[PDB]
Amino acid sequence: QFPRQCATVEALRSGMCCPDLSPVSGPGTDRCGSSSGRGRCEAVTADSRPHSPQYPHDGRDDREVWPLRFFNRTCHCNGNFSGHNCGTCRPGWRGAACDQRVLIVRRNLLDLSKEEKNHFVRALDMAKRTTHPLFVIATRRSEEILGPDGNTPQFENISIYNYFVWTHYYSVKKTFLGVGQESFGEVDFSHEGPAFLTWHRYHLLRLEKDMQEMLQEPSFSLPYWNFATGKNVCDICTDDLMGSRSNFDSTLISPNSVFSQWRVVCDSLEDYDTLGTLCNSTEDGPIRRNPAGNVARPMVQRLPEPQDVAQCLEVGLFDTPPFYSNSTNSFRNTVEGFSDPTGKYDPAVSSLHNLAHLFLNGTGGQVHLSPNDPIFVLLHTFTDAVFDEWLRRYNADISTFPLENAPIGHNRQYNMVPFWPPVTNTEMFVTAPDNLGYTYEIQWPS
Ligand SMILES: *[C@@H]1O[C@H](CO)[C@@H](O[C@@H]2O[C@H](CO)[C@@H](O[C@H]3O[C@H](CO[C@H]4O[C@H](CO)[C@@H](O)[C@H](O)[C@@H]4O)[C@@H](O)[C@H](O[C@H]4O[C@H](CO)[C@@H](O)[C@H](O)[C@@H]4O)[C@@H]3O)[C@H](O)[C@H]2NC(C)=O)[C@H](O)[C@H]1NC(C)=O
Ligand SMILES: *[C@@H]1O[C@H](CO[C@@H]2O[C@@H](C)[C@@H](O)[C@@H](O)[C@@H]2O)[C@@H](O[C@@H]2O[C@H](CO)[C@@H](O)[C@H](O)[C@H]2NC(C)=O)[C@H](O)[C@H]1NC(C)=O
Ligand SMILES: *[C@@H]1O[C@H](CO)[C@@H](O[C@@H]2O[C@H](CO)[C@@H](O)[C@H](O)[C@H]2NC(C)=O)[C@H](O)[C@H]1NC(C)=O
Ligand SMILES: *[C@@H]1O[C@H](CO)[C@@H](O[C@@H]2O[C@H](CO)[C@@H](O)[C@H](O)[C@H]2NC(C)=O)[C@H](O)[C@H]1NC(C)=O
Ligand SMILES: *[C@@H]1O[C@H](CO)[C@@H](O)[C@H](O)[C@H]1NC(C)=O
Ligand SMILES: O=c1cc(CO)occ1O
Ligand SMILES: [Zn+2]
Repeated sequence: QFPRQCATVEALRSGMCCPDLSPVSGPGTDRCGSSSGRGRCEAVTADSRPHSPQYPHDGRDDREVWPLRFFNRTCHCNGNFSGHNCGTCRPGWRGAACDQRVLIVRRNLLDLSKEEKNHFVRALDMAKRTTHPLFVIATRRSEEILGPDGNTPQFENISIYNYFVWTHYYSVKKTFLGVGQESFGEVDFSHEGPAFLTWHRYHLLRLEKDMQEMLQEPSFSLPYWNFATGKNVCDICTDDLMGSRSNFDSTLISPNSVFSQWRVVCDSLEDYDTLGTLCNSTEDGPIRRNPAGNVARPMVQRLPEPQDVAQCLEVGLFDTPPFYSNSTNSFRNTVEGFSDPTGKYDPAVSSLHNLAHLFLNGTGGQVHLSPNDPIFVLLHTFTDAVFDEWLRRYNADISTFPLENAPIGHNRQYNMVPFWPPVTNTEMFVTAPDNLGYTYEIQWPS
């Protein structure tokens, strides 16, 4: 979403988000660290290429041509500075000059020490309770964003973790068209298309970046969850990590885990999609989780088996036409889990990433809420581990990532919605260690 600095009446009608870094000649003096050699407020490049015929409503919703319905110039940082005001570094660099390289390691959560496990859990929990220093979320569309008075912007403060949740909600939210008009849903800016892996890779990056600063711990790393063991049960649903089932309500988490205290954001879509609002920062319900508890749907009562991961890494084309959730022989679609581990599609298969989400039979299984269950974070580091391995074996062959006629949101150089500063899918399409400053301690089947 947007820097608080740009969440103003001033900045919203400038069409400009170029906040100051260190201004010692007053406001306006250091927009993008430009006094130093660091960045320069210039106009945003958006992808303009056409999307799939699937999306009818070009011109009705703020996510299109991101971020151009909000901002027309952003900071473009020079070299390896990064950030909204070019104040930090691009992934894989630190130091005052962004000249010292770094490489953190994401390990399996069950290999972590006793204290490491506790500190991760306590870190997630602190991220849930701590107000994001930088981003605030819009609670209304841009049409209503400056308030009734046309002068009180309708943005709320949001916690670090809940921001993570919000950005996911806002990329899947239905397009609202008008009251009484039933909103449009064949629309997904982060799933069922090639951007699924890059959207969720940046998603993790930003949360990791955020938790790193929160903790004052530059080398904190998001551990992963190996869910491709095929077990009957959730081997990370224990009070020492993520919480086991509550003995008083088998659909809630143990009162002996902090996550039993967590309360969700964005669990009122019938409000959002009938009045044209957005998920705001107010929490309500607790997390629901019921691993393997889906009596009605036996094909989602067991996690994927180790060779499934082995096979979906045999699919050598990243994606295939129509670049949608019914793509065949498409690596993205089969890891995302609409194809079976071989590559073949069937309206009935739910494997890998998808089945992991469905297996929890609860909050983590529901698209608009699923980051509320922090298992999400580990589910996806692992999915990002499969992705990062695929790019190692196929030397990052981006040729099959389409540049046009993907579902909207999914063209190769679309800015991933609603990440800020704008970042195109292709900048996440790289081998993470040499480029994004992280790697996975992991060993693959065969
Ligand atoms: C992966 O998923 C895709 C979508 O989920 C699948 O694509 C879908 O295929 C079907 C049929 O092949 C398409 O359905 C309609 O297609 C035509 C064209 O409609 C378009 O033009 C119309 C006028 O020009 C407009 O009114 C629409 O806005 C639309 O853009 C329709 O005429 C068909 O109507 C026929 O079918 C109904 C019943 O289905 C009959 O009762 C009617 O009388 C009529 O004869 C279909 O409604 C669908 O459009 C298409 N997907 C998209 C995104 O448009 C895709 O096939 C799948 N991949 C596979 C299966 O491999
Ligand atoms: C660059 O942006 C400015 C700001 O316009 C705002 O940008 C978006 C957030 C969008 O929601 C607009 O409605 C905002 O007002 C553009 O300048 C305005 O252009 C409109 C016509 O489109 C005009 O009525 C206003 O008077 C203009 N106001 C100012 C201060 O210039 C500008 O045209 C954009 N340049 C582009 C898109 O190339
Ligand atoms: C934040 O979001 C919640 C959920 O939509 C809003 O609360 C609901 O408001 C509608 C009408 O405003 C009521 O009918 C519901 O009963 C409310 N539900 C809950 C759980 O609160 C709330 O209005 C939003 N906040 C702001 C400032 O708009
Ligand atoms: C979790 O699984 C249960 C079933 O185990 C789901 O509840 C069932 O939903 C189906 C389809 O909506 C109904 O036909 C059944 O009658 C329901 N059965 C029971 C026992 O509730 C529930 O919707 C699932 N929830 C999630 C988030 O996956
Ligand atoms: C958010 O909280 C800050 C304190 O960090 C407060 O100063 C500010 O008024 C709030 N801003 C918004 C946009 O809600
Ligand atoms: O991506 C997701 C997929 C499913 C089920 O397919 O639930 C929640 C999600 O976030
Ligand atoms: Zn998702």
